[PDB]
Amino acid sequence: AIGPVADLTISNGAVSPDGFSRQAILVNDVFPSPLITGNKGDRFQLNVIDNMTNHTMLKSTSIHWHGFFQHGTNWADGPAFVNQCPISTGHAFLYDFQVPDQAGTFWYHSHLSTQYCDGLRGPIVVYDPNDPHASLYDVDDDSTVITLADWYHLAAKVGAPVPTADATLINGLGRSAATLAADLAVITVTKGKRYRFRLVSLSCDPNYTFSIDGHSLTVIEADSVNLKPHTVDSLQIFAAQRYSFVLNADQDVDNYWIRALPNSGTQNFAGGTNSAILRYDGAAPVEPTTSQTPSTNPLVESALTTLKGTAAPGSPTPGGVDLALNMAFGFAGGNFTINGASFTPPTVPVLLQILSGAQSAADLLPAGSVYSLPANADIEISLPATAAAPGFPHPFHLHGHVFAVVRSAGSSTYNYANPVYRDVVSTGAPGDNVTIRFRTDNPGPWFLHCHIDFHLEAGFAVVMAEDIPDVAATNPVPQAWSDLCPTYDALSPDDQ
Ligand SMILES: *[C@@H]1O[C@H](CO)[C@@H](O[C@@H]2O[C@H](CO)[C@@H](O)[C@H](O)[C@H]2NC(C)=O)[C@H](O)[C@H]1NC(C)=O
Ligand SMILES: *[C@@H]1O[C@H](CO)[C@@H](O[C@@H]2O[C@H](CO)[C@@H](O)[C@H](O)[C@H]2NC(C)=O)[C@H](O)[C@H]1NC(C)=O
Ligand SMILES: [Cu+2]
Ligand SMILES: [Cu+2]
Ligand SMILES: [Cu+2]
Repeated sequence: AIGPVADLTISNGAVSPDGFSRQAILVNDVFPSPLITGNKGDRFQLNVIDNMTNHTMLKSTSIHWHGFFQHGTNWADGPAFVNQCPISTGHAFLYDFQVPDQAGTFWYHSHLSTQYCDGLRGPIVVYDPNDPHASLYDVDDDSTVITLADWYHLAAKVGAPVPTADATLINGLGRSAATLAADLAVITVTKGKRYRFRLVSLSCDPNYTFSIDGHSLTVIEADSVNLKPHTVDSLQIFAAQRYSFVLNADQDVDNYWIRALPNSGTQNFAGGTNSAILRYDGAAPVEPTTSQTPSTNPLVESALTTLKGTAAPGSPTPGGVDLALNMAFGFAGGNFTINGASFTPPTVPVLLQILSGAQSAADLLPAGSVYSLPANADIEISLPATAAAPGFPHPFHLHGHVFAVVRSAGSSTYNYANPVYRDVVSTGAPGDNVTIRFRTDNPGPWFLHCHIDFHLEAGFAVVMAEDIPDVAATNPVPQAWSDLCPTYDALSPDDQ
């Protein structure tokens, strides 16, 4: 409803999305953060004006535009100390990038520490005027964006270091155990109409098993990739994932429960917790009294495929790529590790490091956390789950790319012929060996890490330094970008 050219003023204030008041982060003075939209191929110019004054939730900030490849604008990608130094309070910074060849549902959020959990996170839709699925629905607008999110009554830096959510928010609203009368989100449909709902997890941690009483969901997009349509009666959505699904509002006029059950915290719907309302025009303005029927047709990610049936890059056999990497997870010192190394943010961001003359992964800080990738190649990366990295299933996100999921969680099989592609994947439960493949078509340092934010805070990340020799030439930085670091580094710690 704003964008692709817009100011995003970031500030602190009180919010009560579950009827409990707490300080948090506002964007353009509202919580939850407003929807940004654009069309396929647009240039987004988002001027992030940082007016935050609360050091507990961090005064500085950095925004990631989740899903966008940022080709040639890797400086705009957002992650703090990888792609930029944070914007300092009292200053503003323009993200100016383009979205050639991508359309679908995205989102943005702070990518500094666990700040996004404090409320800096909103959806983004990039519409396709020739969407290949346009004929499947009648309505696709601001009122068909559905966000899911976890909500804590204690700030990120105030509660336990891996806290339990007090409430699931759906479109920024929901109930906790002690605010059972708090207002529910209502999503309205007219009988006979077909809806493209764009579901996006802004979660900092839980995954949600999502369903809508008495309705089927035809899933047609996953993480901004067009799918063959695939009807399900429920879907599990991990932190940072998006699905578009067509809902045919063909049921009787009534209220139906929308259900979003987290894998942790409160795991029932007593008193309308974990819920929002799907209201048909004409139905009473009251809660649903509908009942969950067992899901007998849940989304299975190995059954999803791309609209085009695109093969995985490389050749259809394990290790059939230019470079194959294995990410061995562990945990010690109260830090997550990958291949023995815990990510600590470097003081010089990784992008600046390459621009300043780093030539190799070995040069790049932090040591042991950065992988050099060859240019113009196929890569395979295995992310095998283990009990040594507690809080599994961990959802891993690759910045700057879409990837083929050759092997999904809960499956034993490898599909190279027509696997789903997406950009956030569950790495599943011990015994799984989630395996992804992508092409190195995008020079620059790209974060690969766990989208449980409390985990990335605890080191659960690596940097893919893609095509180092071409990073500087492919990503010319604007002067405002070059100015972020000296300004940041001048801050006293209490102002960070
Ligand atoms: C800055 O943000 C923090 C975190 O939101 C606020 O922390 C609160 O602190 C009070 C009193 O110490 C506690 O009773 C609350 O439980 C905290 N809230 C949260 C969400 O954890 C702090 O109040 C904020 N500062 C200002 C000046 O508003
Ligand atoms: C998960 O998959 C990866 C990728 O196939 C496995 O690592 C390979 O293991 C084979 C057989 O031992 C070796 O030849 C290679 O050295 C490994 N490839 C790479 C890129 O390291 C990994 O061992 C699997 N893990 C589990 C637990 O099944
Ligand atoms: Cu993200
Ligand atoms: Cu994790
Ligand atoms: Cu990230």
